Amino acid sequence: QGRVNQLGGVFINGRPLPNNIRLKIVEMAADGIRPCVISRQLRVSHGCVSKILNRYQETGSIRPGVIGGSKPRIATPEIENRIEEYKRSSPGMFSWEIREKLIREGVCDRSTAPSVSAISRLV
DNA sequence: AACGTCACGGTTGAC
DNA sequence: TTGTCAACCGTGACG
Repeated sequence: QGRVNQLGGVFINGRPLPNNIRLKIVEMAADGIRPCVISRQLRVSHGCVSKILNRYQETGSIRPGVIGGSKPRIATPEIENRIEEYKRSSPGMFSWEIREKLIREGVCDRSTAPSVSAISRLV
């Protein structure tokens, strides 16, 4: 649902500014226009202008960050939780040792056991 | 008067 | 299939 900000600029709460506006903020910055002017001219909150400008400097892109989705779980299951729970053995507790404890405890099978390398990555 | 930073109420999508 | 949840969003306000 489209809404209006204090400066009279249209925006959708939760969603990124449309590309046409993002593109314009950057064009203006390249023209030597001060950020505060871009704010009043385009009617975008200055906090937003600042963000988009700082991001263009870091990433070199107009496009917004990646929204939504689940981080890839290569080392999937509650197993990950069990590996963190092994915070009592922690120091000295080798990567391969963890794999063995995961098997005799019941949480993991011999066929479905994570490689010690993967556990190193997770730990 | 300019602008860096962040809580807030919000939406999204990979698994 | 439907739902969970951590990633991001822009505004508005503070310093």
